[PDB]
Amino acid sequence: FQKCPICEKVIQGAGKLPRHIRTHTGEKPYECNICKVRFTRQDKLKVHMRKHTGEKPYLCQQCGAAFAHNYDLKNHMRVHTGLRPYQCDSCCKTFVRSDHLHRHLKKDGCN
DNA sequence: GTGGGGAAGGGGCC
DNA sequence: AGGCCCCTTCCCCAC
Ligand SMILES: [Zn+2]
Ligand SMILES: [Zn+2]
Ligand SMILES: [Zn+2]
Ligand SMILES: [Zn+2]
Repeated sequence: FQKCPICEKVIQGAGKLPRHIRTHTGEKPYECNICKVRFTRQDKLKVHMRKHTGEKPYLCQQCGAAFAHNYDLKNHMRVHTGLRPYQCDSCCKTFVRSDHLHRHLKKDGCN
């Protein structure tokens, strides 16, 4: 629980305070050594490394399929079970992704 | 108008 | 203080 000196908002996490400040300046200290592409966060560079190496460690437990990223694994999991998990309370329309439900909720015409 | 890919942040655990 | 992973919303796209 720390307060950002710039936008005066509470940021939780001891080490996350420098990272949030990095979003107010646009600096990208981390740079890939192969494609020379600069990133704002280190973990994003780690994902970019997964692209170059070709590693797909996200292995489905039910069927054994391997995927590059986590969201690709999530998209495969809904095929195994729960194709359309979300729903609108008022209109009872099924949705696949949370943002898609918020898309209907952004209109908010049912409420 | 619907699905999805990727981006951009915030947080939890170690 | 930071790596590594998860989650979310949002832009923008082919269909
Ligand atoms: Zn700030
Ligand atoms: Zn690269
Ligand atoms: Zn599977
Ligand atoms: Zn609705």
